[PDB]
Amino acid sequence: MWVYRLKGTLEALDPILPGLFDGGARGLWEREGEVWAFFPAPVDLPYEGVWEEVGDEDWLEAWRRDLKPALAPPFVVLAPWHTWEGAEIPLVIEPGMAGHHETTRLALKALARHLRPGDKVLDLGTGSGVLAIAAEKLGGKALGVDIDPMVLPQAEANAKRNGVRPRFLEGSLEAALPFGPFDLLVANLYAELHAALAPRYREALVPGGRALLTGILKDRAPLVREAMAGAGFRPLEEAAEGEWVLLAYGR
Ligand SMILES: Nc1ncnc2c1ncn2[C@@H]1O[C@H](CSCC[C@H](N)C(=O)O)[C@@H](O)[C@H]1O
Repeated sequence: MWVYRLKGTLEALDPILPGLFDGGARGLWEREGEVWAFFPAPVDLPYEGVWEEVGDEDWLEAWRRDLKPALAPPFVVLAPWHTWEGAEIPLVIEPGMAGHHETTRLALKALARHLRPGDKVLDLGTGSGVLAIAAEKLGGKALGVDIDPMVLPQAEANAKRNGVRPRFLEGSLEAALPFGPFDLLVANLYAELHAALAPRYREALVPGGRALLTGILKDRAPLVREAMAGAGFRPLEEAAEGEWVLLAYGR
């Protein structure tokens, strides 16, 4: 698809608009002093505007513009360019490819409840590092691990913008134990993997430590309940949003 970028406002260009539709324009977007006309392909136009084919970049970039703050009491997730006039705790997460998922939200909310200032936290499957950052904002000391190294520079970049500095490390539970035990572990994964890690979870946490598990589809919540009960944990709390569930356990 091609874009015909013109300078001016819609109100301003309103005259020559009719001619763009004739020329077969199927879309028009006023974007910061410029009017963008969309065509399947370039045509001949006396408007002396510039042509350019639309790419993924442009989409994401456009997606980036429609992005709105996300509430997750006591936090608000924001784009480095967002402005918030509230009393909620700000989290700035560059929309990069590595915080609007229902599970992240349940995680944040649960973290605020189970995290105490001075707690050592393990963000298992840190991704953007958002939860990691959140824990520091609550006064905790955190470690973020992920088997995917691709995400680690972004996470650290994110921490930076949030004026906080968690420890980030490529790996999984095992990569983490040397920095434990921890007071709390927060894991946004999936029901079956939790079920398999249940036993290693209790070894990562000091007695009384907390385990916050999310990324759980409602229809698979039973697997975690059983895995955790058997791993010796005790249920503490349950939260859901859509088809997603978060389960809180105490060791
Ligand atoms: N076994 C494993 N150990 C560590 N990270 C894992 C893992 N399996 C998947 N992941 C990582 O899990 C992350 C899940 S999504 C990241 C979500 C973020 N912590 C939040 O709360 O929203 C991904 O970044 C993925 O790379």
